[PDB]
This record gives sequence, structure tokens and C-alpha cells, in this order.
Amino acid sequence: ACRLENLRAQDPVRRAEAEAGFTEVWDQDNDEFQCAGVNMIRHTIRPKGLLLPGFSNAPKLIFVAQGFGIRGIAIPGCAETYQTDLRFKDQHQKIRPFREGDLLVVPAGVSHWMYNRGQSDLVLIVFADTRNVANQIDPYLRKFYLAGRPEQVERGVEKSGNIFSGFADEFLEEAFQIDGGLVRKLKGEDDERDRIVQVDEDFEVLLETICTLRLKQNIGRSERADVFNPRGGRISTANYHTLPILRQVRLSAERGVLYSNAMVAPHYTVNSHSVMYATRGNARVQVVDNFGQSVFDGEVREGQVLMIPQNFVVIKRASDRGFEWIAFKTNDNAITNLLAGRVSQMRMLPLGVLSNMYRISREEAQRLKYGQQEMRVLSPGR
Amino acid sequence: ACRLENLRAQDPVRRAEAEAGFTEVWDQDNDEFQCAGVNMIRHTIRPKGLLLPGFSNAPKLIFVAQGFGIRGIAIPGCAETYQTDLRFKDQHQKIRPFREGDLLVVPAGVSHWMYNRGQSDLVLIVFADTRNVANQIDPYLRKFYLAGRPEQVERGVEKSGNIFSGFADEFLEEAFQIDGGLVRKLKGEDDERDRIVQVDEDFEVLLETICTLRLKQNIGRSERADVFNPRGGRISTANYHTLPILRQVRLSAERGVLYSNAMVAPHYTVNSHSVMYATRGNARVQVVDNFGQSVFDGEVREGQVLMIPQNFVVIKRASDRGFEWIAFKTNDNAITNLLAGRVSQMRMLPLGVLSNMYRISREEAQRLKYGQQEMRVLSPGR
Amino acid sequence: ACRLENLRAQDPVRRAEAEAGFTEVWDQDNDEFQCAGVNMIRHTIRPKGLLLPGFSNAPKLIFVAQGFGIRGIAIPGCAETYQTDLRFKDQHQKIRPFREGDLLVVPAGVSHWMYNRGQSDLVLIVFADTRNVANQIDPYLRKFYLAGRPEQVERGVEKSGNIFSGFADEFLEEAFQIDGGLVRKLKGEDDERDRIVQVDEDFEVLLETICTLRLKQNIGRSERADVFNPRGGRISTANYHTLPILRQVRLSAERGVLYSNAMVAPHYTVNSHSVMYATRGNARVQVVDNFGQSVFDGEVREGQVLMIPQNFVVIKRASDRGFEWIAFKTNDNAITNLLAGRVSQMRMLPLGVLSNMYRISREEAQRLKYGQQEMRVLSPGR
Ligand SMILES: [Mg+2]
Ligand SMILES: [Mg+2]
Ligand SMILES: [Mg+2]
Ligand SMILES: [Mg+2]
Ligand SMILES: [Mg+2]
Ligand SMILES: [Mg+2]
Repeated sequence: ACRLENLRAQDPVRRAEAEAGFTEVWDQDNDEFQCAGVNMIRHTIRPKGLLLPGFSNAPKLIFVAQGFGIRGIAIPGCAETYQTDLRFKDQHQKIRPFREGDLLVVPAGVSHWMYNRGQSDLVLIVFADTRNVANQIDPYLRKFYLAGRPEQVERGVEKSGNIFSGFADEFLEEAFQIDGGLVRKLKGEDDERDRIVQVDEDFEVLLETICTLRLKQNIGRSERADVFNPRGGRISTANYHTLPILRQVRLSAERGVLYSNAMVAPHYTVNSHSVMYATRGNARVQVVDNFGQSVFDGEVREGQVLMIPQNFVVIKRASDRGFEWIAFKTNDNAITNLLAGRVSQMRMLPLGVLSNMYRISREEAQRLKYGQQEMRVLSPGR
Repeated sequence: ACRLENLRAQDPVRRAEAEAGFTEVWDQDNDEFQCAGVNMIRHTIRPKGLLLPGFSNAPKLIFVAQGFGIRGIAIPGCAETYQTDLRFKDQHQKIRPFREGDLLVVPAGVSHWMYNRGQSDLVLIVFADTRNVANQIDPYLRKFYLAGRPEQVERGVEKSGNIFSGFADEFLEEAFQIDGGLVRKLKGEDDERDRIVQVDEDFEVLLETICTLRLKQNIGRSERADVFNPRGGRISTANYHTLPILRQVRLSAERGVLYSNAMVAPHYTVNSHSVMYATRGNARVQVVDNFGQSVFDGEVREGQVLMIPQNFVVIKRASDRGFEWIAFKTNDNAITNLLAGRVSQMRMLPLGVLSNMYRISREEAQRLKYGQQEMRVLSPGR
Repeated sequence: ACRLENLRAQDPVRRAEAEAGFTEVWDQDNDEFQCAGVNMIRHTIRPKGLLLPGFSNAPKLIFVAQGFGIRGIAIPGCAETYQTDLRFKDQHQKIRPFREGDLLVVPAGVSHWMYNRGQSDLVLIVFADTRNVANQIDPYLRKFYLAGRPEQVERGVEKSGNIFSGFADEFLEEAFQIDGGLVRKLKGEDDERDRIVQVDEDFEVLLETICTLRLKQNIGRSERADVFNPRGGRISTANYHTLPILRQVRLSAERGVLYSNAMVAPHYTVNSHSVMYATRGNARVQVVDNFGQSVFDGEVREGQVLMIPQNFVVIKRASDRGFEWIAFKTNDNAITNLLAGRVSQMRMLPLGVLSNMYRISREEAQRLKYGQQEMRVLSPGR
């Protein structure tokens, strides 16, 4: 039993301060979220900040809202050894860079880290699905950290540490072949920095077919938009057709842009939920259910999240300031049907049927289907 | 915890009168149904009747028990524009006709409508699966109508309307580029016809590889039967091998016919449930569980539904009047193992094993496996 | 909500004596098991013993811990008729033999039987997954027997019989074309032998592409090991790459061997649970969760089961007597990431990152990643 009668424009619910930045998490107990099995997290990493490496029981999609940095994402059995510059030496994983507009992927059980190499704050919008095929435990999100001693808030409910602090000193000294002084550091008993630490002194690093697929796609301003309306705005899709790895995690996203008074035509997604996060501006959004009842009718403002349930019809209209968002989909290929427009449910319908449907005349029925010239996004024609 | 100790021959539980016909729905809270995540609906559309277009969160299979008509089933991204006869003009979807014996398909999130073009009553047996991969909400069925103001009984639990009545007048006037008088019709505020309306005056319409697959298969009298016994009756299968689109919705069906005193040999389906709906006559049916206990032993009469749980052994015997049914399967390819017959679990067994199994002799064991000459259906050999 | 805070080294919880041996079952209500949807059963079949044929609603993997015998596993629609030796005659299924080290497969809904043809006791470790795609009922295990009258303990909660005892005498006499005296034997009303009966007098039997795939793989001593450490021990994998049929049931296993004081390096499986059953010796095992808390820290002794949750880090160290186990995986291909070793999460990490991670120096960070020479299993380097 899913309670989708009162959707709400959600704001983060908890905060966790770290040495080099902070972490905000949404209410996983929200009825919409609970029903779809989603979690939202926003990381704000200050310059020279490093988000320690950890892995989760659920696939993640991460949207870079601001800044640029480098990440390290392993991936099981994937040979990735690399030899640094002047090579004494070191062998490491590929150093992957990213910038604003980047939609990064993180498969379940895969550890990763991120570092802000820029001077502005690195803001990351993390979307996790717990009802994903990949997670065999429960609809509850878990992050397993490799270093540090982080206050587990990615889900909350406790002196939580990293995966090593639960192990016996002896055991760890053997496995790694090290002294107890090292087991102390490993366990990070005293680390009071949390999950985003300050990178000390200097950071020089800045250079089975599965092992070859791209782990990101930029759906930002500096890329073509699949749906484009010069006067209205646009939507840039990132599904498995454009990013193969998406078929694996079974997630996808849409980055949308609306100009002043621009409106997204009524529609619903037939095969997935749509966890919308507003990245800029604000808009009036209306969602309706199968009862023909309004389950949401208000404003979504920058920094907020509105979970649009699968099949629920919706309509969006940006404020004078315009509206910009990143919509995560719980399917590798979200299909959106239009109710009004060049290609609509309406257009598909015979005039004879539309007539009897709305007790209108074949002529009025005509103004009904052909009256709308545009497509997905509508240019200020209020 | 599924309560499958007391199956029952179910009758519809609710009724909804419409202008041009009515709608009956079974008890979705029935223990069998609840466990399998199934819903049953029977539409009775009178001549000149139109079942307004709507879409559901779950895949549907529809069996035409009586009559013939035309449907309009869109399907996302599937170009389907068509230009009517003397073309002023109109562009619409393919006009798909159907007759008795037709097993129609309706993928989740796809809207469709049906119209009775015949003079007899058009009777439709709708089977919906909510525990289908395609539905990401909950095991509760939802139908989203595009026009009218229908009393939501496809699940019941309220002034329920169509998807537009939950939207603001302004919003709808823009999206469609219409006057408020039209928004009034669209919202169908006063429509008191329910879901099956009377087609007014005259109805002339009567003419990505996914977009090319068949959306129906006739498993009626005018088609060969995969399993046939001249003296007993037969069973016509409709799985993904015969109808590709079935692999998508992950449903399939079997239309069966039994002559007087004909019996379907004991058997169980290894990979799915079997939601049997009797279309004619009646029969004595016995189901047994893994405890060797009878979980059903009685009569299934025309118009009733018996949900045979996966792996449950069953036996059927038609009355003197014979027995005819349409069995929906919750898998694209239901596999049925036989207990007695030419190809049986018994036949596969070595006489030495059968002996020790039933403390009988190799000779008696012989009369046990080879004693049954026939196959699936058995001709009156009572 | 999965309770994985207190894993435990489980022992069977119930016993069922049969004529020719006995059956032990683990507590399916155990929190770990319940969360992963697993069941454990151990059959001990004495010489000349036959485990009557039955089928389950869930896929099974069976490990032969001791002895050797022959089985009969049908498989739906798979033509398998075979004509015995001096042929009066008999047509039966393929007679499949097996020995110690054999990991047998039993798809859901498929009946099978086993017979001990050796002189030692035939010990079978049966692993069943109820949360497997193949089972459409509930997370509760069910076995449907064809003969005998077994006390249903494979799940317990009753005069439980075989699938025929729930059917009317008349019905069974027709289906099979037999006398009521035979229906009496079939129903096994008086059979008081339970599920493992004594094979009487003499047992001579001892000779769609799906129908051609292997139904077993030996991961015992007389086979190469994918992971091998001369001084430590090894692990023999059985996934879909080595046994195709595994991709169907979506299960796999690992047979491991540890020499005195040998240790399995820290690690976690990213895509499945690991239901470990100790076949010999004992070891100290430590599991840690995402909170960095120890959710298990003790001894696993021969005959016991420890369910290692997905993503949970673990470490194993054999006693002086060594440790040997069979680990069932709830996925057709369990991927294990290493924390310390030649190919580790550690090795993948840049020295610069490891430094800031454990507030250690680039040199100490060096001894951290390259300090461990070995791989999965570690030779006594305590
Ligand atoms: Mg949109
Ligand atoms: Mg959205
Ligand atoms: Mg049948
Ligand atoms: Mg049936
Ligand atoms: Mg291991
Ligand atoms: Mg294990």
C-alpha cells in the first residue's frame, strides 16, 4: 500500500558536517520515496576536499550541480592498473575527471571517491535506488566506508566507523602484513573529520567488456538536447541508448531547462517514477492521480525534490525566474507519453471518439487535438 | 505468507452501471488473488457502446467472450498516424478490429478504448497482474481515464474523475490552447455516463520494432489447437512463441474446451499461476497442495474464476454439459507437467523406482505408467 | 527491515527420521536466512536408500558431502525416454550418477529422486532460495512429493501426505486407468517410511536446447581450482560461466579449502549473499557491517551454517585442524572484491588518497597496499 495522495516538495532532513564540507540527506521515510525506494543526498565539498571511498548496496546516479573534480571508481574484476608520472612509483586506478552537467554512475557494491580540484564549492546530487534489482538486502540504504569514522546519516537508524574498525587487530595485521600502529590508523579510531576531509600538502594526481563502458554522460549546457524549444527550454536525456552502463544499474535521468513562464506539457511516464530535483529557479507543479484528484499543487523551489509517481499525470510551469531540474528515473529508459501536442495521446485519437468522449462536436474536437502546435516543452503561450 | 488452503470459485464482487453497459470486478482481496497479484474484470458493452480510453499501472490480457468490435491501442513512441477516407480530414491511430476468441494485449501505461460494432452484447474478460515487473507502485490496480467521470471500482478503495479534472483551468487552457468552455468538457464535470458511453449519431471509423508486433491472437474455435483430443476437447495456447509481445508483458493464456464427461489429467504448472475463468458449462475441479491436502474440491460454473496456485496439482472433469474456459497465466510461457499419460512424470520413472515408491510390484507399476494412453485432455474414460 | 546485527553459526533445528535415513532442516525463521530467503537441508541416506521424488517451488543446489549415487531429474518438455538393458521392457529417464564433490542442480518445479548406491552414508547439503525469481508464491519453501506419506518438515508450519492423497478415488482411477487397490497404494495411506525408503530386493538400474545442458559440476578435490595457494588452500567456483544451467536458476557456489592456520583475506561479495556450510574442521570468522560494527565474531564448526550478508566484509581463519566449506551464492555469478592483496581495493587506490584516508604517510601508505603479496587465500603468515 503506497501513500501517494499527498506528494510534497521535500527539503533535506538531516545534515552532517565534515572537515572539508557537509552532507545533506532527504527523508527516506517520506511516503513517495518509500514507495519508489529512493534516497536523495547532496554533498557540498569545499576546495581541496576529498570524499573518502565507500560502496553501497544500491546503484547510484550522481549529478554534478556545481564545480569539477576527479573520481576513482574501481569496478570488480576490471583490470585498471596505471603507473604515475615520473615512474620511485605507484600503480593506481584510472583518474576520472568530471565537471558541471555530468551525470556520473556508481554501480552497487562499487567503491568510489571524489575530490574537489576547483576553487568553487563542488555540489553533488546523489540519487540511490534501494528497490533496485542489484540490492538483495532490504529497501534501506547502506554505505560501507573504507577509511575515516563517519556519522552514518545516509540513513541514520551508535559509534559507527569504517569497515575495518569491526575487525580484530591481529586479523588486520596479517591480512595486510602491517604493525599495530597501522591497524590503529586503518581503523581510524580517532579520525574526527567525518566523510569529507581536507587534502593535505599537495595533490599531484591530476592526469569484462563491462570494463570499457563509459561511467558518465554530460547532460548540461555544453551538449545537444534531445528535446529543444528555442523559446521554451529543453530536456537532455541520459538513458541506456546514450550510456550503455545504464542498462546495468537500471536507472536513467533527464536534465531540463525552462525559460520564464515556460511550461512542460501535461504527461506521465509509463515505465518509471521521476525523482525531480530543482537545480535553479522555481515553478508551479501539478500532479494528478488515477482518481482524477490533485495529489500535489504548489511550488517546487531550487534545492527541493518532488517525486512524481509512475503513471501520474503532471504539468509544470516555471516562475518568472525560470526553472531548471535534474530528474532521476527508476528505469534505464523512461518513456513519456504526451497528452497535448504534435505527438499526443490526443493526436492518436479519432475525431469521432474524441467527440463522444467529451460530448463536444467534431469541430471542437478538432480544436482540441490540433490546437497545440508544440511538443514536450511549451514556449510561453499562457 | 500466502493463504492457499481454501481456494474458492469466485464470482464478481462489485458492479458499475454505465450508459452503454456495465462493469463487474472480482474481489482483489481474495487470498488466492492477493497472493498472485491478479485482478479480474468483465465488461459487458451493449451495441453502439464505447469504453472510454484509459491506461493502467499493470499489464492486461483481455479475452473476447462474445461479440466483435474495434479498439485503439496507442503504444509509446510508436508512429501510427493514419489518414481517414475522403482525406476535410483527420489523422488517427490504427483502427484494430477483434472478434470472439480474441486474446487482446494491453501493455502497462498504454491507453486503449473498445467499441461494440455488433448487435449482440460485447463481453470482455480482463485479466490484470499487479505483481508484474511493469508496475513499480504497489500490488493495487489503477486505471487512469482520459475522458468522462467514472466511479473508480476497478479497485474501489470519493468523487473520482478523469486525469484532467485534477488540473487547474488555466493550465489546461494553455497546454491545449483552448477556451474554458472546453476545459469544462475535458474535465467532464457533468458527465454522468461512467466508463461505457453510447456512441452518438454515426460512427464511420470502421476501416521500435516493438511497433510492429501483433497485439492479439485468436485462440478460439476458428483456429488450430496445440493440444487436441477428438473425443475429449482441446486447449489453445497463446504464449510468447505464438505472440512475441507476450514476452514483454510476461503473461500468456490457454483457452480450453471439454466435452461431456471429459477430464483434464492431473497436472501442475511449474512456472506460473493459472487464473481460470469459465466461459461455458461447468465442471468438478480438485486442487491439492504440497501437504497432500485438498485446498479445493467443488464446482466451477460459467462466469466464475478459480485461481490455481503455481505447483498445485489439479484435476478437472466437465459436467454433462461440458466445460469451457480461458486460463490466464502469470508468465509468458506456462509449462505444464503431466502426472498421468503418454508423456508423464510417471512415464519418466523407472519401474524399479515406482515399485519401491508405492510398495507395489513391477507389474502393477507397469499398469500404473502405461495404463494411461492419452495426453493432457482425457476422453470420457471414467 | 532485515535484522543483520547478530549473525550466528546455525545448527539444524529439526530432524525427521525415515526408514532408510534422516533429514535435518535449519531454522528458516533465522533473521539472516529470512532476509536472504534461504533454506538449508541435510539429508543422510543410508546404503540402499531412496529419497522419493518430489518437486519444490524454489530452485535448489545440492552438495554431495559424502558418498555416491544415481538421480533422476526430469525437466519439463525435455524428451528423455531411454530403453533399459535386455530390452520384456521399460522406458525411463536418464539415470544420472554423482559422487562426492558434486554440486547438483534442481530447477524449481522439477521433481527428482536420489539413491545411495554406495556402502557409506550418502550426505547431501541442500540449499534452496525462496526469494528466487522462479517462485511466484511466497518466501516459504514447499516440497510436493509423488509417493509416500512424509512429515512435512522442509518447513513444518497435520496429516500431510503426497500430492495424490488429496484426490478422490474415482478421479485417480480414471486419470491412470487403474483399480481402487492401486489408488490406495498411490495415495500411500499406510506408508510409514517417510521420505527416505529402503530399496527392496534388487536395484538393477545403474547404467529445448535446455534439455542438453549439464545439471551438475564437481567442485571437489579431483578438479582444478580457480583460486589456488599451495600453502594456504583453495576455492573452486561453480557459476554460469562453468555451468550454463546456473544462469537459469540464478544460483552458484564456491567450495573452499583452508590448511592449518590459513586465512581468507578480508572481502565482501558485491552481488549476492553467501550461505556458508562448513563441511570439515572449524575456523574463527568475523563479519562487519556498514556501521563498522562486528555482527559476528566466533567459531564456525563442521556441520554449521553462517549466512554472510551481501556487501558485509568478512575474514576467515582456520583452526589448527584446517577449515573446509561449501558456500552457496544467491546469484549465478558472485563477485568478490578484495580489501588486501595483489588485486585489492587498496591496490587500486592512489598513494596520495590512501595518505589522507588514514592520516598516514606516503611511505606507510606504501607498506599498506604492497605489504600483502598474496591473493584471496593467505598462507599461514599470521
Ligand atoms: Mg518533464
Ligand atoms: Mg519529473
Ligand atoms: Mg488445464
Ligand atoms: Mg488452470
Ligand atoms: Mg571466502
Ligand atoms: Mg562465505
